Amino acid sequence: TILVCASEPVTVDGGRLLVCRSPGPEGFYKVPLGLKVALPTGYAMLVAQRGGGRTTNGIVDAGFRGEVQAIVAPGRPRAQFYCTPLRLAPGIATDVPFFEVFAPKRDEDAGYDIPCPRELVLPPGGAETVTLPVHRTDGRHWAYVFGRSSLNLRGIVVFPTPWESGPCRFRIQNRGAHPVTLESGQRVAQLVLTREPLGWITGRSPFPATPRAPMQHRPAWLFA
Amino acid sequence: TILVCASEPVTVDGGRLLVCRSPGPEGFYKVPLGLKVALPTGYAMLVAQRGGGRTTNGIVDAGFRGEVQAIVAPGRPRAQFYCTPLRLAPGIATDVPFFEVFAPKRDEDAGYDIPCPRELVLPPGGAETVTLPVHRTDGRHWAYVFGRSSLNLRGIVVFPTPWESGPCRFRIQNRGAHPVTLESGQRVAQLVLTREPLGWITGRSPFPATPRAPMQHRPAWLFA
Ligand SMILES: O=c1ccn([C@H]2C[C@H](O)[C@@H](COP(=O)(O)O)O2)c(=O)[nH]1
Ligand SMILES: [Mg+2]
Repeated sequence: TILVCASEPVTVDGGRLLVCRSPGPEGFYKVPLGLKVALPTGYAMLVAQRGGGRTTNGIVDAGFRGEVQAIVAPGRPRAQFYCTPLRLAPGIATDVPFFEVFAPKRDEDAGYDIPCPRELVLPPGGAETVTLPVHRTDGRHWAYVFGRSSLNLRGIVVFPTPWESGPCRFRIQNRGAHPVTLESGQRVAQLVLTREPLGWITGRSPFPATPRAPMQHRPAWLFA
Repeated sequence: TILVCASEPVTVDGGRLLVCRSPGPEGFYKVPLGLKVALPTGYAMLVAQRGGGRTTNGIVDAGFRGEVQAIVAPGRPRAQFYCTPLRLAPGIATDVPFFEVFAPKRDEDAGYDIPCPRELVLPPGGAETVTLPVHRTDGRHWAYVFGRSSLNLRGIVVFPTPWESGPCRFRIQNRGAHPVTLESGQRVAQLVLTREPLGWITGRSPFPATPRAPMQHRPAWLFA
C-alpha cells in the first residue's frame, strides 16, 4: 500500500497515477504534479509522460516526501504524466563485486549511483556512450540505468537503458546550451533493480514514454 | 477508509471520485461508472452529475458490492459523475417517534424508507408535494429526502430536499411518458441523515448537480 496525499485531481489508471497539466514550451524545468507519495521501503516510482516525448524519466524513492514533479525538455505545451510504482529487487549477480562499481545506497533509496568511469566533455547536442567494466552473470531480476534528477534538470539526459547482458552501458546526451564536463568519478546516472521488467525501456531514446497498458504486480493506493 | 475496486479510470478530486463517461441521449437508464465500493458501516455515497442537469441523485449504501451506476434522464451525450461519501448520523430528534413515519432500516442500508401517505396519480410531466406529519426538534444533524433507485429508473423523480425546519416535505415528478399511480403505503422516497450538510441541496430541482468544491472531511479511498 502506497500512501498518496493530493492537492490536485489525480486519475488512477490501470494501476498507475495519471495527471494532466499544461507546462510551457520551454525547458528544462520542473512541472509539479500536485501530489506526494509515501512509498514503502523496497518501492520506487517512475515518473514519465503519457503519450509524448518531452519528459525525462524520473525516479522517486521511498524516502521522498516532497511534491512529485515531472522534469520536461523544451516541447509542445500540453502533457500527461504517468507514475508507476516499481517493486525493487535486492540485487543482481555480477562478475565483479557489485559495490566496486556502483555506489552503496540506503534501503530507502531507489537506485545505486553510477560514477563516470572517465572524464566526458559533451558539447551542446553531443552524446557519448558510457560503458562500465562489469557484466551480469545471470538473469534473476531486471536492472535499468536511469538519469539523476540533478542532471535531468540541466538537460544532460541519460537514456533510460536496460541491462540484462554484456557490460553496463548507457548513452548520455547534452541537450543544454553550454558544453558540459563530467569528471571521472562524478555520479552521472543510477542503476535501479526491479522485480518485474520495464518492457518499454530500450536505451535508444532520451524521453521514453510509459505505455498506457496496465501493470502486472499492481499495488494499492491510499488517498488520504 | 472506503475501498474502491476500479475496472476503469477513476479521478480522485478534492475528496470525491470523478468519472467521465459517454452515455447515450436516451433516458432513463443506468450508466456504469467502472467501480465498486465497500463503504464501511455508517457510510453512504451520493452519486450525481458534475456540471450538467441530466442525472438523478443516487445513494450507494454500505452493503452494496456491485458496480456503481448512475441513473440518468434523457439528454446531452456527455457526462461527468461525482461520487460523494456520506457519513451517516445515527438519528435525528423529532416531535413524534421517528419510526412511526420512517420505515426501519439495516445498518448496512443507508436510508430510511418513506411510505407514501396517500395515493398519488401523476400525469406525465406532473409533480406533487408529499408532506409527512413530523417535525424536527433541534438541528443536531442533517436530513435529506432522496429518491429510491427503483423509481428514478422509471422517470418518477423525487427532488433531493433538505429538512431543517417544518415538516418532512418533498416534491416528486413523473417525467415519464405515461401516467403513474403511487399507492398509499408504497415506498416512494428515502430519508438520509448525515453528519455534514449537503449545502447545495434545495428541494426545488429534479437533478441537482454536485458542485466542484472539495469537501470538509475528505475520507480515505483505497484502490485495490
Ligand atoms: O443503480 C443502483 C441502484 C441501487 N443501489 C443500492 C441498493 C440500495 O437500496 C442502495 C442504497 O440506498 P439505501 O437502501 O440505503 O437506502 O444501494 C445502487 O447502489 N446502485
Ligand atoms: Mg435505492
